[PDB]
Amino acid sequence: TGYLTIGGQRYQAEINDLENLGEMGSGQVWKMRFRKTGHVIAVKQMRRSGNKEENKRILMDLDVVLKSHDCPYIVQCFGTFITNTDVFIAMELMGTCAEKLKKRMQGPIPERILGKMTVAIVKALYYLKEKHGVIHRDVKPSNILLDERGQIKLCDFGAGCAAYMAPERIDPPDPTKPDYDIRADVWSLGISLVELATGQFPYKNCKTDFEVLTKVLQEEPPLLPGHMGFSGDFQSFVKDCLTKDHRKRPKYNKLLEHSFIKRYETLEVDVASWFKDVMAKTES
Ligand SMILES: *CCC(=O)N1CC[C@H](Nc2nccc(Oc3cc(C(=O)Nc4ccc(CN5CCN(CC)CC5)c(C(F)(F)F)c4)ccc3C)n2)C1
Repeated sequence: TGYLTIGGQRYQAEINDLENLGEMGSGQVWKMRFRKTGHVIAVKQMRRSGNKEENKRILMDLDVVLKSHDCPYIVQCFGTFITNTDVFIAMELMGTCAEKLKKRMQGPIPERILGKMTVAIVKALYYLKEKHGVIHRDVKPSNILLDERGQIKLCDFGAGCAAYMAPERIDPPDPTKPDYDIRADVWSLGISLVELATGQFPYKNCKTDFEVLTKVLQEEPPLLPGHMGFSGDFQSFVKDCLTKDHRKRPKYNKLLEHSFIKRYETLEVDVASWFKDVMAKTES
């Protein structure tokens, strides 16, 4: 009926072996308890479509995550249940995402955390490209998961305004070869880092979608501000990510040589204590 693979063991399981502990999203996501082991997991319910080429597209995506167990920086999938109407996708529970951390913080996430985040997300994206030939296409804070153990992982969860699309994805310069590649995700990462480092959307004061898309195309990229004490290597990293000319934008292997990443690979940062200190903080 469905198989859950948890901790090297494959359990036969039915949809009723899952006890519902409530919703986590707002497609629908539930916190559930697998009755056989007691594990508390995250489960996404999606409607299946009548288009069997679209069902194939989404199962191909999940196939990738199912085979991404050897990447420490990609959220773990335990398996799926398929009915006529629905696909249930079961994952390790991560406590929250960087989008919800920002709203709880009401302000910036510190650089030492974003440094660790950056190492994890770049390595996850690189892994997806190198091992599975796959581009994420939707890098943004709501797809960056954090937990109590200090892990940071890439997922796909499903005035001022959000916009994460690279210029070449908004408006391809070559109509003959219109496909954006991995550098579009590099840009999205840059935008995500600026948003999380500042606590504010980088593109500000926008009336319409057409205005916002227009801003990305003609404005200078919004870099980290220079008055907030950000390290030179962090500013350089973000600026390299937010190169408008995609032909000049670094690929992942180049980003993995950047000083910012090298520094945060080996620096001890207690993300777990910070995360907990954040969740337990009683000053408003
Ligand atoms: C902001 C989020 C939030 O509020 N919360 C609250 C708590 C919740 N925790 C949690 N923990 C684990 C999982 C989860 O949500 C889910 C996520 C997935 C999931 O990540 N699915 C996938 C699917 C596909 C991919 C890879 N694709 C490659 C192709 N491209 C397009 C071409 C798309 C991506 C991935 C990836 F990237 F590899 F990781 C992930 C599934 C189910 C659930 C429940 N929430 C977070």
